[PDB]
Amino acid sequence: MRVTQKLNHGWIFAEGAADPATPLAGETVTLPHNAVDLPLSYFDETSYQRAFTYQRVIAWDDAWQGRRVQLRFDGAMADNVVWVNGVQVVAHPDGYTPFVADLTDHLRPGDNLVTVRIDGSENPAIPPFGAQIDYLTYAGIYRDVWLMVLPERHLTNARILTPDALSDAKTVVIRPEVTAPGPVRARLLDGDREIAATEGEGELTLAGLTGLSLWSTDNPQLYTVELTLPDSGDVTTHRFGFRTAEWTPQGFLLNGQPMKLRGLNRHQSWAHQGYAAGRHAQERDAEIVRHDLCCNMVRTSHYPQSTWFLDRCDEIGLLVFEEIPGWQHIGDQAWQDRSVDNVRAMITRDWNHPSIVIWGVRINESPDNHDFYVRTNALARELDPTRAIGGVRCITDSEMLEDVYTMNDFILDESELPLINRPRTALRPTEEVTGIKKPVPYLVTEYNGHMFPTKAQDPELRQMEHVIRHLEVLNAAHGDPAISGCIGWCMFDYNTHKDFGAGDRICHHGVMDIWREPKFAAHAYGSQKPPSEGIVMEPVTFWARGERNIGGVLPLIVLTNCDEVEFECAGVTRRVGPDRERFPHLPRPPVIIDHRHISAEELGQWGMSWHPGRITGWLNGEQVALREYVADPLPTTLQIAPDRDTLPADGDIDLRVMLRALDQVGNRLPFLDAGIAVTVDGPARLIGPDLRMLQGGTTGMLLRLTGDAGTIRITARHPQFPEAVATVTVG
Amino acid sequence: MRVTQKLNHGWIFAEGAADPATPLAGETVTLPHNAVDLPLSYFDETSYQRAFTYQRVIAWDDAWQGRRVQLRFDGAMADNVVWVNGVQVVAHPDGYTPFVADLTDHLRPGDNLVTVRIDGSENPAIPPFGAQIDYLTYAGIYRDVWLMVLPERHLTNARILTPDALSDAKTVVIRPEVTAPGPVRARLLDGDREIAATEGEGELTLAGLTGLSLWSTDNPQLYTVELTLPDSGDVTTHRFGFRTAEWTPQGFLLNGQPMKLRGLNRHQSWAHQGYAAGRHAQERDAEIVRHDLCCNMVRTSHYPQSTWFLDRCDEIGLLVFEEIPGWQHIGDQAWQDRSVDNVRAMITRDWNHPSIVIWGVRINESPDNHDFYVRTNALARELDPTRAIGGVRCITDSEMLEDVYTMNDFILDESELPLINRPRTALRPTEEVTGIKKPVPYLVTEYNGHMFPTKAQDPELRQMEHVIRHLEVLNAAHGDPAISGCIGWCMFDYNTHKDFGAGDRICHHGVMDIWREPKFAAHAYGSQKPPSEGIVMEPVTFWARGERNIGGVLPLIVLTNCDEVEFECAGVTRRVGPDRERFPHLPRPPVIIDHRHISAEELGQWGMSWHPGRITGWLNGEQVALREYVADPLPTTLQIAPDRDTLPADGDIDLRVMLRALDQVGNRLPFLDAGIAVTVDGPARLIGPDLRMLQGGTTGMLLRLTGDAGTIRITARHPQFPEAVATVTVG
Ligand SMILES: OC[C@H]1O[C@@H](O)[C@H](O)[C@@H](O)[C@H]1O
Ligand SMILES: OC[C@H]1O[C@@H](O)[C@H](O)[C@@H](O)[C@H]1O
Ligand SMILES: OC[C@H]1O[C@H](O)[C@H](O)[C@@H](O)[C@@H]1O
Ligand SMILES: [Cl-]
Ligand SMILES: [Cl-]
Ligand SMILES: [Cl-]
Ligand SMILES: [Cl-]
Repeated sequence: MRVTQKLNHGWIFAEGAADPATPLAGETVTLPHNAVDLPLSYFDETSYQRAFTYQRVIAWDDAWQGRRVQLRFDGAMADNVVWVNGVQVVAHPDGYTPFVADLTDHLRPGDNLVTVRIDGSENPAIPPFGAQIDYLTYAGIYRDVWLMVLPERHLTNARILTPDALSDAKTVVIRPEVTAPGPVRARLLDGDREIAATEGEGELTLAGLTGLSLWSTDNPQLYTVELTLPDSGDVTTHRFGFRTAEWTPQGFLLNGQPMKLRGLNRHQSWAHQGYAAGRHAQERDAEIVRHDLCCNMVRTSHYPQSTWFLDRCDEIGLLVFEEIPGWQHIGDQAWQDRSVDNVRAMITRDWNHPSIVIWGVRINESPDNHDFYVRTNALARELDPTRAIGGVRCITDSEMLEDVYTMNDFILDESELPLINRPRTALRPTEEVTGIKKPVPYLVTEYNGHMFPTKAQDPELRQMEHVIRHLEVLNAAHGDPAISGCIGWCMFDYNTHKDFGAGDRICHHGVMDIWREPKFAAHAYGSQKPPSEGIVMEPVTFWARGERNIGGVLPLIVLTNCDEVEFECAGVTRRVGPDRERFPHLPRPPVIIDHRHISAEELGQWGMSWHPGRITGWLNGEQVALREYVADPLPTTLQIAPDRDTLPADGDIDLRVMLRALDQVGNRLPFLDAGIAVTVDGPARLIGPDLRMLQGGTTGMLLRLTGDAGTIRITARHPQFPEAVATVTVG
Repeated sequence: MRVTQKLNHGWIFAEGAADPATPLAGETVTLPHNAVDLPLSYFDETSYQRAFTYQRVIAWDDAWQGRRVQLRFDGAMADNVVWVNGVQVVAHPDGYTPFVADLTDHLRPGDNLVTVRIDGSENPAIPPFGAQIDYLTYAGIYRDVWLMVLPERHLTNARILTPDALSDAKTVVIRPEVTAPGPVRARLLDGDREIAATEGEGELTLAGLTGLSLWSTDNPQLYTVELTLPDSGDVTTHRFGFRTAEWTPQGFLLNGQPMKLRGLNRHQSWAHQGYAAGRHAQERDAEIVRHDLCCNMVRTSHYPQSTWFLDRCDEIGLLVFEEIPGWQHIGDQAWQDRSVDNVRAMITRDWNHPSIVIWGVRINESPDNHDFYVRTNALARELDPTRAIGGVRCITDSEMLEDVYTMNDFILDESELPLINRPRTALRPTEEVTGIKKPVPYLVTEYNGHMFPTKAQDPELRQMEHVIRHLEVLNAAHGDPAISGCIGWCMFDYNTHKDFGAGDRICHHGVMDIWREPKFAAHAYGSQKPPSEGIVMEPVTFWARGERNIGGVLPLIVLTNCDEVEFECAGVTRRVGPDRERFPHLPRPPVIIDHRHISAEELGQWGMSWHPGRITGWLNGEQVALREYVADPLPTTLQIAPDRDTLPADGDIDLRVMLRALDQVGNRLPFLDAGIAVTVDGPARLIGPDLRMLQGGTTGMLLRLTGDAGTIRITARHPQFPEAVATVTVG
């Protein structure tokens, strides 16, 4: 057979450009690596825009004679090139798509010298460069690498296909790809239970499929296709799922039934480390998206992302939008050629993930460009008749070659501007935008963001308007049948170029911060889930008397699953239901507590003094939830929150750990400006500042495991707080 | 020749209450002192509500026989008592006023023990306690102590009258207060020179003095009176000035010439050390109003303050408004009694400061009290006819027993409450607020604060509004002649109780931070000075792109005293002046730059990249103020600016030292969350911790000098910043 085999241990990293054949000397690392570890805010950002060599050593194996030996690189940013005992074996410019390097014909006995060039700089013949970008690219080898040892005659990709997916007698078709002719053979699998099999050169088929269940956002049922080549014993497997995803102007319909998309954009970027984050860490994002913020769709801003991520979206029933790399700029016809190669490299790679339902074949917010775009549109339409074609824009009146008019609607809010008559309007009617009163399939890919930046620690009062603005929009969409869904700007706070942000190198556009800890808006999104799916009730305050203008906590937003919510404090008491008279169209509108339900006279015409409080949620009058606010919060618990207490002896893993400063009854302390000093022992490295600074009463950190067994042990100290510790076992 | 040694040293401090006879082991400490030293935020505030003790090692002298020995306690909080070798010479409850302890009798050869039981409990019987308060009282003998060996015949007090401040030849009337009837000699003098003398039975007059100066805000001329007793040889100095404060429905009058009053409110709360800070520091605060904020007035909120401050304001041309300790609450007979007693203690102490021009005899913002106030009112006026009187309120139609109707117009912004017609108003028409058909002296004493809170870290848009509102008030006040000027709430943010603030024990109301470092809205008071003193030009922005909703920094505020202002960026260039249309009545309306000066498309030039700017300021064609912002702020200089290079070798002095995280071209990094690891060697302790947090890009500390001489090496470091070292010499 074959032996696909990770090989991320034992790489030599060196700042610069070294003679490729002489044993390189430099620092020793395990992949994924990120060449230039950054601060959190206020940094150079070009620091990384330079040369870097990595190297690896591989001894001949008596076991490999006349078998191929290839390095699959899952990815590396950017302008890449590969050597083998000093001979160049692949140049691959794009820093998002993978590439193979064949070693065979330059391996000699004993150890051999594989060498790798990275130039991490904004090389305008490589997309997405040659102008500004509101996101950072970093550099290094930031994805996996795999030592494959393949037979001569062997198997390089397959497309699995689903004609009449909603037949009770389902159907499966496979197009293998190979290096010579010869019988190809294959096996449908559900767990270890063999469902079917066929045999043949060309398109293998299986039909009349009694007994299988459909992939969905509820039910992510996956199935597997083993492929063998009889005449060399090569074998491979591909997962896929049975599902339909139509974009008819009347709406979007999965598997027949219609479905309004809620959703958020996601970068693959972390603090300090950039894109050097592996299977686990990635697997998280997706999980948080689907569950925490309960979206039925993600979009990959503004490139292809990790296979690991896309795997995960498959496994948890989360829809996807996947876009070629770009950010509003087009270069010359050379670059257009380059750009049209990514389309190929992108779709070919991910034409089997059932999660992906649409493709992005426009550069982000670019002008029209008939002659180019014609190409990309043509190109996927052939590479994949199955998934619908789409692109992104922010002008109205565009040259829709694409199947679905996928716009960014930043109308909220321009009442604000001094020249504007348009009364504050959340989204536009579809034909203002589309330039055709002919109905067409229509989605909104981003909104808000730079329109209303909102920092972790921004005033109680601001973070209200912030949340409300996410509601106003979600409520716009769900109302209009014309609009298939929405997708807000954005999932978390990212590092950017100097050109954007608060000039701190941060766009503060998340609903969670950069650690994936949620700011108040997270429970607009997270709160549209059903109670069956989990029970949600956050009030949107810190229960501070004179934190707001004037003071008190009214009006009060409670974000929730529940019929009703109880205000209880100072002797005063009210039940209140969700505010349809302001948010008809939301699945789970939130509760507003108002003059309507209370006056300042009931609390008692500002009878000075501040009293603790108590909120409860209700579900067919069964007291489901309860959140308490002390009137005088003192530091009590210095929380230490690893996502997991247990992990395997795995080097790849990046462990996210959160930290909170909590008052008596549990709530976070939102304004303690301070730094938590921390230690970490046993088989992780911390990544970043040993001193960690709170924002919103909170921060987090990742711990790049060393791959060896042990217990990891973690202090966190601050002279207001009893001395905190936590541990997890490794192996 | 009296001996008046000054003995804040050699003291002993402990928690709880010993028998006042015997030895007491507690640490060798110095005064001013705070009993239990607090965090900057989120702490107990009941921490200091226990008994403590101060005992002293005092020696007899052969030098002292037939000569009264007396410790003078200049101020201490609270419920304070004295014992000499276990016998009790004085009770005083009230922790803002001075009180005397006569040991004389209770003395023996060798070493006599002196004790002080003090307790920081909010005793309901004791003004200022009862119920709630928006400030902390702390504990500690936070002020001075003096030892005084007196002749048995002696001068306890005197009062300096000044009829005809204005006449070309000037009287000085003197009314010494002496233990025994008998002769008293009075030499007026100019710091060095004589001017006249007089001996006297009874009342001492110095009529006819030609060629002396009026004391005014413009120029502070002081003169000292010197009192001898020939009988006992007792000697004391009293200092005063030659002024006239007329208050009239027409307006406030100083030496006849009219004056729109303009000022802010003030606490002795320091961060960490509470009330306990030394002369030098007390002075610096009087200094930072008058000189930086060009403020002609200050309100000692809410109690009497250090004579070290009150001296300072006589010295530097800063009028004063002082009042009895208190906060809305009114006690039983006992406590009201304690108050008229507190009026008495206050006037008697400060009847000779020219700076002071008005007495707050009403408990701050109480509801009216016929029986109780007619008392304080009537009382004060019998103690002091020379000056006028008001008492602070927030309620209308009020029993005006006072000379001046002192009002807290927080009208702005009340319409933000939904149950409100009234369209936005900065100040109420006097007519309505008094409910007195006749016009009467009106002064606005507080405004803003809790109406619009603003952390120093808070975002541009909020900051511009802070500023806006501050300006809006000042304008109105200058605009209406029935209003005799006004006073902003407040100078700096002050530590506080659980019923008030952001939950963190701060009320974020200062136009400066708690370290007397300016927020943007400090330059609204700063830019009212005539250029001919100094030149101020301060834009309001951080010059980051995505910081404000949408982006850019238009419209822009520049706060100035200049004919013109020239804005420059990416080849757009414009002269702009005072927006006088928006603030007709102001002295230095500021420059605003908006759509009327730079159009929509004219921004089109800029493309998508972000650009350096330069704001130049002008004065009669000459170019005065330049201000450079760049677009890619990096960590450049971590600044350490002490108040002073060179100093006295002096135990009392508390040196303020500021810190600043700075970019290339001068500017601060407003959203740079990081602690600065500090260290101090040289002859002084550091008040607060090693690690100080950059709030708003800045952060402050205070070093208490030891009394030793020499070289204070202070060090800041942080890893994004070049390590920095600053010195200050001591002698
Ligand atoms: O709201 C800010 C956003 O604007 C979008 O149009 C762009 O694609 C994003 O990366 C980000 O710049
Ligand atoms: O509500 C709290 C604040 O506002 C004023 O009404 C009061 O006089 C101030 O002392 C301050 O404490
Ligand atoms: O025990 C805590 C709670 O008890 C009481 O029910 C009070 O009404 C509530 O405000 C308080 O927080
Ligand atoms: Cl079959
Ligand atoms: Cl129409
Ligand atoms: Cl009486
Ligand atoms: Cl005087």
